[PDB]
Amino acid sequence: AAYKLVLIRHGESAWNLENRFSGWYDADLSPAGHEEAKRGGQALRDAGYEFDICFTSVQKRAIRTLWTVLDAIDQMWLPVVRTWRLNERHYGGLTGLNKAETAAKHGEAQVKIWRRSYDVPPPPMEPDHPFYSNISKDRRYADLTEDQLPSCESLKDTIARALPFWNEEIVPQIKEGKRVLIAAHGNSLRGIVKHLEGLSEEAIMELNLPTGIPIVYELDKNLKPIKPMQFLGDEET
Amino acid sequence: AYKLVLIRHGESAWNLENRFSGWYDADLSPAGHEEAKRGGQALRDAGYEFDICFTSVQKRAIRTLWTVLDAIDQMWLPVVRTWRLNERHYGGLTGLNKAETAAKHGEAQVKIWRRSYDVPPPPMEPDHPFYSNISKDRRYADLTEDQLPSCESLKDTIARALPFWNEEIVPQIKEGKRVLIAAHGNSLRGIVKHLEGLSEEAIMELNLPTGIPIVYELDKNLKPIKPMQFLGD
Ligand SMILES: Cc1ccc(S(=O)(=O)Nc2cc3c(c(O)c2O)C(=O)c2ccccc2C3=O)cc1
Ligand SMILES: [Cl-]
Repeated sequence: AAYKLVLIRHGESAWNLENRFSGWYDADLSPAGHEEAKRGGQALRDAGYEFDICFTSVQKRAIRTLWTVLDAIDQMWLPVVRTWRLNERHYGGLTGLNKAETAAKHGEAQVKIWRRSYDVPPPPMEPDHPFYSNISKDRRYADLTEDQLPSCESLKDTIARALPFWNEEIVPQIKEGKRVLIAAHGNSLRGIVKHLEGLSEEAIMELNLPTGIPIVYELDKNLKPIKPMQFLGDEET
Repeated sequence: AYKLVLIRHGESAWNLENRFSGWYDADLSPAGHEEAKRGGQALRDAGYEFDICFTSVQKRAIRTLWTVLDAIDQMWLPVVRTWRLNERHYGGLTGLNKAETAAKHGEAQVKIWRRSYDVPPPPMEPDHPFYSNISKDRRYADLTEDQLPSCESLKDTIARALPFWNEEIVPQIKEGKRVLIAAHGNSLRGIVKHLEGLSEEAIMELNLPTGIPIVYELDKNLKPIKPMQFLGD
């Protein structure tokens, strides 16, 4: 096809192991999640992939995934662009809580409701929240307006703030002929995939992208996929 | 009262920093990487914050930067890479050790090269083991014919580094952005010579330490207000 686009979702974080809600909390990769990034990188290397520009979030689990991939394909010299708009979904007041704490405080019914909803956000991260200053006062978000910096996000919100970056910064690069690599998170990449494929809310909520696996799109000049997304790796993976 | 930080990368693999590594894309050795970690460590201990980073397109410099951002927990910073901050291109000498260089060219000519600001080594010819590896590398594909060197005098190196300094780095500093530059001995020589107004002789005698944060305090004219300070224990 005219264009080729590659996505990669970061693997396991240190908080995944604690089964806590990370969201915008900047958890690093676990050793195993770092190895996942190494395997992805290796798959891209074995297939001879070349990029011209890379996009990632401002969260280190994604950024470190990118670094690991560039290292494996010997393209550390590529231009890299970071943006909060590709950050994981903001889980608001749930941030820092584990599974038990969440069901204990809110009940199974309510957590099931948050889980299955496209457009209901979790509770806001208020100023007395233990990670409030850690996230909302981090200088990396200093250029954000009041309306841009979320206290919490529905999946709809996450996608809504990811897609402007896609349209305004990545899309022109692709049409300029640049080969793009995006290293980001489950839900921001869900935003990109929902847009590319014209998926429904129902469909996108049932889509779980695998972690650490290069995801390959073949796009026409209008950035319409010409075939289903392909996963890159050995046969078992 | 601007604050500027420079860092020169440490040891590269296979003793290449003692073999005119130049534009060959040598990685850090484990030890050069540990030097970078110590630098990062010192910057963290002093509570340094940056807003933007500049580096070359050579992986030993880039990995040095990565190691530093990792240690100071600022992996989210914007990073700009440029060939103009590359190491000096040592032409046909690239990859050769001291003995091989003297064997091939004689002590007289090597002494003349060591001491010249403006005499380049011989060009890297098609029979050099790194010729296609470097000249056909995709990262330089947009460089014009005159821009991609076959060899460089120190003068050449500085001449192509300073335009990036003036056009890209200077406006950031004047905006108050706190800049970190992770690069190479001779490109950082270019910057230091411009800042301090050094003579050719002085800049040729200046050997910046590796893996150590080098700190500048600049006035409203980007003129240093005191000598460079080294950061560490
Ligand atoms: C931190 C954490 C706790 C519990 C789980 S789970 O075993 O129940 N699997 C799981 C859970 C959720 C979710 C999920 O996809 C899932 O696989 C959600 O998407 C979700 C969205 C909004 C609020 C809560 C959830 C949610 O709890 C996963 C992660
Ligand atoms: Cl980077």
